[PDB]
Amino acid sequence: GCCSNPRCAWRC
Repeated sequence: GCCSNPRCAWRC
């Protein structure tokens, strides 16, 4: 996904 990467905390 993207929250699966710590650069995407804000939204997934």
